[PDB]
Amino acid sequence: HHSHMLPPEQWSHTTVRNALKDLLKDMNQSSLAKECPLSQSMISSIVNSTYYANVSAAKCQEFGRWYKHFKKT
Repeated sequence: HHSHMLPPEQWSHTTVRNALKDLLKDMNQSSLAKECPLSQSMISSIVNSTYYANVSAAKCQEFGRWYKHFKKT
């Protein structure tokens, strides 16, 4: 159930990347950028980098809020 998704303040860069990779199984990067608060560049970096992602707390929370709402529809 969508209500069991972590609340925004619990999202880390790990939560964001894990969500992103499941999302990208069913939509492409361009579509994800249209939907969510991450930029094209940040999405690309998460997909491609060999290093951990730098995502601010504010952006993690913004993403987690979006994601839970997106799953609820």
